[PDB]
Amino acid sequence: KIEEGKLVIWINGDKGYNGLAEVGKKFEKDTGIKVTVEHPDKLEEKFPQVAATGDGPDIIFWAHDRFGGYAQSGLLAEITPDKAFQDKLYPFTWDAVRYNGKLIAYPIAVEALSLIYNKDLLPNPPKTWEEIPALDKELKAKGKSALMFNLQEPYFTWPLIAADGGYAFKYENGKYDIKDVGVDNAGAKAGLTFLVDLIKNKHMNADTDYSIAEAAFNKGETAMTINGPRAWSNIDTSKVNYGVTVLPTFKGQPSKPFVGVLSAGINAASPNKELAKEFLENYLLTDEGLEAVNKDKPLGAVALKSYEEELAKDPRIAATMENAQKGEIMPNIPQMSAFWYAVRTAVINAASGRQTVDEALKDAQTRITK
Repeated sequence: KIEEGKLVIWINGDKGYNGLAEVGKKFEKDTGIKVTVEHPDKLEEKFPQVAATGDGPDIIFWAHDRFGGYAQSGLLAEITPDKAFQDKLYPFTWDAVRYNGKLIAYPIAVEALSLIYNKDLLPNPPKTWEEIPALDKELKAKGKSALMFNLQEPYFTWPLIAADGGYAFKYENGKYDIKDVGVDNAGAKAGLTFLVDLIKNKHMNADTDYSIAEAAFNKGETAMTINGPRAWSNIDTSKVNYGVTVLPTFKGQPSKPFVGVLSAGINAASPNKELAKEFLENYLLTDEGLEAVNKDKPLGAVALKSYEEELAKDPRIAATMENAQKGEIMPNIPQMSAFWYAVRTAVINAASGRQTVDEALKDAQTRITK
């Protein structure tokens, strides 16, 4: 049983938890209510256990995609922001915190993949995927390659596959039609057929993983990479002069990266739901609140329009948000585990020719909708 007249908050150890504690001390100064911030190991696994017995934290911070399953077991309270508050955040971020109609969390930060490029090797980054093969040949003439990124995970290759028509599950009004999957349509086939060609024409190597591509870009061996906010700190140490920009189009259509939204949810068993709404809406989700956390550990792009416009003076964060607005919000439904598994196999079997593109995608679609 959770204690009343108090706030306990769980956030991961790699986020700005000391900044969040500073926002809490301010709350404690205005109300007399104490806020305890903790960052337990494996908290996304521990929460469902302790919350099942009416225990755990009052507020939990995690990416939005774990929240659909918490909500399925009734572990999260429905939230009640008015339209005025809702209008202070980007509209698309609210779509990440709906579970079958209900708002079940507050959107905090937004994360998406971007095209990262070496400004010394590349004056102007390519605007389309179609011109990367010719560009790769030019650079190969000087002993450099055009693009290297993790091909092992579907998270990294999906932007291209989804560009001309692919999608995980059809979304409408806060609900995903779990029998409407877009892995086997013409769009996904066009995109996967472009990727395997890059591999057959030797512009890329099928065994390239995250470590390989990061090392090559950071050593200056390749002109581009595809990665997210988490990678920037290591490139900083490398001293490569880099830019971060919108991903290339394919068949004239924007690449569609998966969008992950750091979210804050309220324990349904919490006796302090009003205090929690007050802390989140009026202390944390303000320029001052978001600033205190970001100064401890950068959040990346944020959901709050007002502060985002100030963060976007950094072109790396502005590109992150631009890519996020063109991307695909990651489905928060349990059926996504089937998607990740099937799509990973499909891409790997097609890149190795162990299977055709049409066959590889046909099998994945079947595996996901069965």
